Amino acid sequence: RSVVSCPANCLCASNILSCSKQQLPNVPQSLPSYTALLDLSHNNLSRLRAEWTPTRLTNLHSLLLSHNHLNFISSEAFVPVPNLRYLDLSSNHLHTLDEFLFSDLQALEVLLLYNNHIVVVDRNAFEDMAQLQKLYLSQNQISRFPVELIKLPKLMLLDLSSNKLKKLPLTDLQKLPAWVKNGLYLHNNPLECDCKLYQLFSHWQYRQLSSVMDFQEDLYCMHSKKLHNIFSLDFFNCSEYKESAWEAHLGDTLTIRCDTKQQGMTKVWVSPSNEQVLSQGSNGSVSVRNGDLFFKKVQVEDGGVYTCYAMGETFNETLSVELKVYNFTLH
Amino acid sequence: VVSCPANCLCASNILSCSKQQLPNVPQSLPSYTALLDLSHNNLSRLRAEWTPTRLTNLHSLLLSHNHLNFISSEAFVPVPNLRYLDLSSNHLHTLDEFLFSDLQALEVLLLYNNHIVVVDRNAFEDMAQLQKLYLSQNQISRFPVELIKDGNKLPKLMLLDLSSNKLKKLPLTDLQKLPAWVKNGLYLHNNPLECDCKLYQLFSHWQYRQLSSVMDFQEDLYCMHSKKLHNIFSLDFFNCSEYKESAWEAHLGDTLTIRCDTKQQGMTKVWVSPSNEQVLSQGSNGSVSVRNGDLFFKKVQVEDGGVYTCYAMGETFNETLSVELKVYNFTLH
Ligand SMILES: *[C@@H]1O[C@H](CO)[C@@H](O[C@@H]2O[C@H](CO)[C@@H](O[C@@H]3O[C@H](CO)[C@@H](O)[C@H](O)[C@@H]3O)[C@H](O)[C@H]2NC(C)=O)[C@H](O)[C@H]1NC(C)=O
Ligand SMILES: *[C@@H]1O[C@H](CO)[C@@H](O[C@@H]2O[C@H](CO)[C@@H](O[C@@H]3O[C@H](CO)[C@@H](O)[C@H](O)[C@@H]3O)[C@H](O)[C@H]2NC(C)=O)[C@H](O)[C@H]1NC(C)=O
Repeated sequence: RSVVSCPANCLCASNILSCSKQQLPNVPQSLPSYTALLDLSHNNLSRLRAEWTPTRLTNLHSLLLSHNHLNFISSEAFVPVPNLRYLDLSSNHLHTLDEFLFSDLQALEVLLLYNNHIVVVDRNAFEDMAQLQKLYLSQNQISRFPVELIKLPKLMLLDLSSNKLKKLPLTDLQKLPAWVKNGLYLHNNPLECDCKLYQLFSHWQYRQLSSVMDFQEDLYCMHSKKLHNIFSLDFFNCSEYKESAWEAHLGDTLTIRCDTKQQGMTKVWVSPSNEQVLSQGSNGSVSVRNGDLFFKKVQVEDGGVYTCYAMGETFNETLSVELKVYNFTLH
Repeated sequence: VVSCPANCLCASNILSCSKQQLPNVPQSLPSYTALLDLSHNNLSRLRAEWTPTRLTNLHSLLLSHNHLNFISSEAFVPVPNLRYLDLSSNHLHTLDEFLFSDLQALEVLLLYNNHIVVVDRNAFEDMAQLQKLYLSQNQISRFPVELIKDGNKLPKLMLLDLSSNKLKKLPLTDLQKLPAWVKNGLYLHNNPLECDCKLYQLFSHWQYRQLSSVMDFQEDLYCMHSKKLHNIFSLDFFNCSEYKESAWEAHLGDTLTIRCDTKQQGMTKVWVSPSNEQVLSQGSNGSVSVRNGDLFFKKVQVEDGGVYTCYAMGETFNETLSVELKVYNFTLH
């Protein structure tokens, strides 16, 4: 009749436990160690306690806890689930993400935290999360941009839409790889209206980043109250947006990235002499490392426009960078 | 922050539209949608035009806990790049031919806890990427051997959950021939299987191999003969012979391939010879070569006899598999 290992209030489909919409105030007892996906959504959990599971769950890859009343998560809550890849904590009552809260989840690739009551995000909430690619933080009350996350090595989607962001670290945002910008969602926030902000988003629009293209109508700033679509604002003394032009001193060591929109594309660099920059030796001058331009000791004769021809499955990109070599220092 | 359809929460590329007792799918679904959650609603039909838009960015479609009793033969035309589809806990009664054939990138299909009585092999035709199919808690009485039998198999299917159905008979000779990586995810527990010794011998082997399909569910692997339930692993007590290993016998000059029959794909295989030397190579007179990850004898010699060991190395576990070769000093042709 019933599966012996199946906890109360669950439908057990081999390694899937469907325990949703069961009015549960606590996690079912005696969860089996073979569990791969635990769906506890639409319940009435308020605390994810230390020892919510006395056993393992070394096989657990997905934990779904959305639509509960979670307002507390133990500092020990993720010790039992080391191999977790996907965690849905959306639609809960979470308010503050303490230091080291998710730091045990070193295999996690997706974290959903949208539609909570989050007012504070600690600088160390996500420390050690090396595998994390997507972090959804929409529909909260976050007012401090989590600058530490972009100053998470694999993070390629950071959704901070529908929050209380006003001030942005624009210089940090400018230096971000285009593959991160592509998934950095800042729509539906009372951002400060500013020429530099227009310039940031206008660049992203030129590059056709999804973050802008998908949400153009929702990209707001706010000036003395009011709220305006950023692209509706014509700023005085505000230039179009600057082409990419590294400046170096004679003798510098320097790496220049091919700033593609998406990872894993095929990159070929062509020098200003119209020669292919080769990956080969450890001698000088210019070479390609990892897919970036590398100059061991920049010379006057280096410099000019280098072009990276990048090829993907769905699109290509042609990105130019001007190296300007200065024969003097101004300090 | 809309573009957001009426009864949905839109979090960039995620639409969460669950538990709103919707009788139809929200209108004007945005093309940027990556995951669409319409679970715990009142949908009864997934019609040809559930989405006029076309959701080429959709990878997950969650439709569990609805009242779905009908899916259009064109329902999956708009979601060509779908990887994960949950149709569990619905009222689905038949799996019509070619029903999922538009889902050529689908990796996981959940159909557990429905009213499915009969599985048509053609419902899953051309699903080249389908890795996991969950069909537990239905009323299935015939084992769909065509899903996994060499000839017309789904090539990447590595988990087939048929637990908690109405299975009485299995195609045991067909199941024995399967690679252990398929057997490892073939779940047959909590079915009224007829007790017989061939049944015991199959599961006895799987148990010795520590396949998850057995190790995780030993207590739910039961059989009926007669109207009383027995645990399959009690059949040794009833005088059934244990699992019989294991030849292998060759004649001089034979050409022979021996698989390292590991329970997970993608493991590194290292073969060692009866003389305790690594096999190696692919030249290859003649006389131990390793090809793909298989032991290969182009022309068996009497010196080639003995026990060969395959050490298989994976991320989470390792296996050691031994095969004994016996060589006759003559050839019958
Ligand atoms: C979801 O779980 C919570 C936590 O148990 C439930 O909240 C609790 O609801 C009960 C009413 O069912 C409240 O009981 C009352 O408590 C006060 C003292 O606090 C007492 O004076 C009353 O006589 C009464 O017994 C309880 O306060 C409340 N606890 C909390 C922390 O809010 C909730 O009902 C559960 N929801 C469902 C619908 O399953
Ligand atoms: C969403 O789907 C659920 C399906 O369960 C609907 O709930 C069901 O609603 C019907 C009424 O439409 C309820 O039936 C009633 O039963 C009583 C007593 O026998 C009878 O006097 C009424 O005339 C009617 O037949 C039924 O109890 C209820 N089922 C459950 C499980 O709660 C719900 O109506 C649907 N929502 C929408 C918005 O369509």
